[PDB]
Amino acid sequence: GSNRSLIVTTILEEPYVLFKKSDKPLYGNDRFEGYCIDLLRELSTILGFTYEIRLVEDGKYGAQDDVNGQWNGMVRELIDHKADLAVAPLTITYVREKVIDFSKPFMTLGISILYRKGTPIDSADDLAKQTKIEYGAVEDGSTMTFFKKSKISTYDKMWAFMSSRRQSVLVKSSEEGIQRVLTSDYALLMESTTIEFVTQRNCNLTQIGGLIDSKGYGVGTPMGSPYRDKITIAILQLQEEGKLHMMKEKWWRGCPE
Ligand SMILES: C[C@H](C[C@H](N)C(=O)[O-])C(=O)O
Repeated sequence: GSNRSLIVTTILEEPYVLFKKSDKPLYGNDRFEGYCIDLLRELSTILGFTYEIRLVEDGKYGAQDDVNGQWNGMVRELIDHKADLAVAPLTITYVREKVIDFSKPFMTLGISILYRKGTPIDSADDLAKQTKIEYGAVEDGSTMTFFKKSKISTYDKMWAFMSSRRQSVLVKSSEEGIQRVLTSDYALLMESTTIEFVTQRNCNLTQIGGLIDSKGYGVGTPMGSPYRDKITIAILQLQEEGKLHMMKEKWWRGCPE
């Protein structure tokens, strides 16, 4: 028979992946749009594959359980060969590299702070030393894991805060985190890429301070997948010819800065 379609896991996160609005019902792959959907399209034509997009069943990016070491999210879907690729804003980190493979990065970012304007707050240190303004991150994503494992004094203190208040400050999605910033005294620890999108849509919101780390998003594959190196080559081509730059400008398109 013919070559089977690759199963591609991904996750809803604007402007990387969203449900396309339309007047008539959309089915299958047609339901989705965004930067990572355009990226997937390019990879499919460059490499020559067909695909089926499936949103990660548990709704998570992926983190490790303390007791049994098991992963969840898109990372686990790859480990168990439930997906061939993860094409998503999936952060490349060493602990993830121990269990899945990544392409070279298609976008760079660092953690920063999303908050409201008109406060004196200027850095993570300003949050860490107090408990009136709450703060948190998306549960079972790389930002949460960054704080959970960091030995940096400020970040360790911030994790102590988040851990004891997990149910109230760790959030199910970035969208929910943004809602917390709009509806309570709350600052979200969010990746800088995503903050740039959010603050250009909502002129009430701003980034606080700079980037506290530096890393990239990559396409994930199960360990040993032959697709990983081929996808790296494709990403480099897309980068060199200006396509990734154009794609970012398209999806990131107020507000004064
Ligand atoms: C939402 C985001 C997910 C993050 N890009 C990851 O790959 O786990 C975060 O943790 O801030």
